[PDB]
Formats: sequence, structure tokens, C-alpha cells
Amino acid sequence: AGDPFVDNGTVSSQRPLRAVPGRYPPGATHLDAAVDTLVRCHAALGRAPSEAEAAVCLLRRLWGRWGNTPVERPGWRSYVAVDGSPFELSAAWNGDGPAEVRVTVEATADPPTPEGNQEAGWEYLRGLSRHPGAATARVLALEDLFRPQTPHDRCWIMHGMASRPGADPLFKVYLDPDARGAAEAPSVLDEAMDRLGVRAAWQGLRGWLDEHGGSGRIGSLALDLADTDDARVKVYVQHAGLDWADIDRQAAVARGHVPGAFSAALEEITGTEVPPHKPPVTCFAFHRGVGVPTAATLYIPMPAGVPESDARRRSAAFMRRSGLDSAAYLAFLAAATGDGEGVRALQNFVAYRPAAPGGRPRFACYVAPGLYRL
Ligand SMILES: CC(C)[C@H]1C(=O)N[C@H](CO)Cc2c[nH]c3cccc(c23)N1C
Ligand SMILES: CC(C)=CCSP(=O)(O)OP(=O)(O)O
Repeated sequence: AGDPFVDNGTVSSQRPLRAVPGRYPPGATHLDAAVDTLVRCHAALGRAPSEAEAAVCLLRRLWGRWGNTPVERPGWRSYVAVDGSPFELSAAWNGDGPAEVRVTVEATADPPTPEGNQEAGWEYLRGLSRHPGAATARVLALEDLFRPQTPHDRCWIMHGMASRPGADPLFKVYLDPDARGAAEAPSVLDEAMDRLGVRAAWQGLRGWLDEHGGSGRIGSLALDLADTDDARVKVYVQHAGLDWADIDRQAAVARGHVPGAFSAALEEITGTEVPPHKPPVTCFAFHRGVGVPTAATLYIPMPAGVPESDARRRSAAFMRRSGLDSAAYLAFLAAATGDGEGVRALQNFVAYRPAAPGGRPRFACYVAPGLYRL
């Protein structure tokens, strides 16, 4: 159970995790690092300082109980960031204008154990249920599926908080399809999609995938925790063993598909010379009452056999050619990592959704803070 391409779980001789020098002071907590990084990233994107301050207050309120753990000698290697930190920074560009800043976190127990962490992860949602801008009913209605009495050793649940320019924050949750083991994943997903009122579209997607190259591995079921028409159910499909043209064709089931956009993005960033260390992932979005996915967003891994500096160059160039603010992307990477030189592979994926008629191109980055050696 758990992601076969990256690692997470209890730290030990078999899963080592060592803090890098030159980042935060020796007694610093993950929350200290996250608050500072969040502020720096808002500045790098030219966002309002008052909005940064609000984002910090929100982070402390919702996650401070769990995130105030020492950076040095960690007991758990999280899934949320590629360096194993329990938080990850992200920026999202939806057409022109200031980017959204997002932080995604995991709540760990003291001391961190599968049972304790899973408890903390769902305790987080009880805290969130008290926040007026959050709608947690849809995820709490899934707790008996995703929170077994005995979690697996690599259990995870991730929580996102989005800081939006001139707007209220948005909250998101990412659930582990393997919560009850790999064998139970299909059943868990099926039941969850039933409960969320999107069976038709989900079963439709399942059928479609099986006739266009195979489903792959379901990486997460995620929910927008809002009671608006904009809220979606999201399923992440990890495309192990599929070529770029096939990933592109698989997206045709979703509204807004632009033939060739996904495969061009993959060629321009991941390349066609060496398989990437982990496969690309498509996020299919769903809405109750719609019989097909409403959108498909591609998560593009960095190229294998290519330096990180070149991976950043390719990503920035792709952004520009898409019309988006590549200067802001590079600045954000520097702020999030302290690695302006671009020598550390701290990106998770970059994400892309092409502009459909009447819409805007979208790009997003996801970057670990580089508190730990890779
Ligand atoms: C399950 C997806 C959301 C996920 C994924 O397939 N793999 C990541 C590790 O390679 C997990 C992950 C952690 N933080 C993320 C931020 C954006 C996308 C991610 C992730 N994946 C595409
Ligand atoms: C944080 C993880 C695990 C996947 C990220 S997808 P996302 O929530 O950034 O997607 P959107 O921001 O809704 O486009």
C-alpha cells in the first residue's frame, strides 16, 4: 500500500531523513519554516502583504497544533513534499494576474505513528469544521471508508489551504485510495464516488480508461471543501506505463479537452528520451449532476537524466509559450526553497490545463521547502 514511486512513513535506518544545514536555525519548527516560506512566497509573487499575514494566521490556526514539531531529527517522512517535510508550497496561475499561493500539509502525532497520524489527520478536519469558510460535511461522510482502525504503515491524508488575491481562502483534502490496502482501493473509490453523487461519471471514466490504454494507479480522491457550484470532486490517475500520445487521448473523456496539448507539454518538459522517475498524473474533476468529467489537468514530472536547472528552464519556457508569467514561477521556486541556483530537485510536478474555448490556460508548481536531504 502507498505510492510506489516516492516514499513516506516512519523514519528509521531504512527510511532515513536528515536536515540540511543552512536553512532554518537548529531549534526551528516546521511551522516556523512554513510561516517564513509562506511570507517569502507571497512577496515573490507580488501578492499583498496583508494577504500573506492572513495566510499565516490561517495556517497557525488550523495546523499549528501539529506542525510545531522540530525540523531536526524528524520521526516521520511525509508524502506531501518530495523532501519528506510535512508541508509543501504551491503557486497557481489561472491566466493573467497574481498567482494563488497554496500550502498543503500533513498533521503528524507526537510521536508520529500510523495510528496517531491518521487520528491527527481527521482531528484536523474537526477543527476545520468550525471555520465558517469551510464545508467539511462531504469529507466527514467518507471517514468510515478512509479511516480504518488499523491504518497501513504509509498512511496519509493531506490538507490544502489556498490564499487567493482579493478573495476568501479555499480548503482542499486529499484522501488515500489505499487506506484499507491496495486490494480494497477499487471498492473504496467506488463507494466514495457513490456517496459524493458522481457514480455515473466515475463508472463512465472507469469504462473509458479501460478502453484507452488502462487506468494505471489511482493516486488520490480529493475534495474541494466548499459549498459552492465551483467545488469539485477530483480523482488523480497515475499513468504508469503509458506513452504521451495515450495520456493525451485519455483526457478526451473530459470537457475542455484540447487534442495534443498534453502530449506537447510532456515532450517539452519531461521529454521523450528517458522514462521519468515517476509517471505523469491526470486529475479528472467531477461535479454532481454532470455525467462526464468537467476538466482534466495534467501533472508533469521533471525530466530524468537532465539537471534540475534545465528542468526549470524547460518549465519556465513552457509557461511563457503558454502566455503565463514565467518570471513569477522562477521567483517562487527561489523563495520556497532558498535554492535560487536551481541545483536541488525540490519540485514535485508542474501542472497544466490548456485553455478551452472561452477559458484561460492554467499552470501550477509544487515545491518542497528543502529542509531535508533528498
Ligand atoms: C496523488 C496525486 C495528488 C499526487 C501524486 O500522484 N504523487 C505525489 C508524489 O509524487 C503526491 C503529491 C504530494 N504533493 C503533491 C502535490 C501535487 C500533486 C501530487 C502531490 N500528485 C500529483
Ligand atoms: C496537493 C496534491 C496532492 C495535488 C494538487 S492538485 P491541486 O489541488 O493543486 O489542483 P487545483 O489547485 O484544484 O488545480
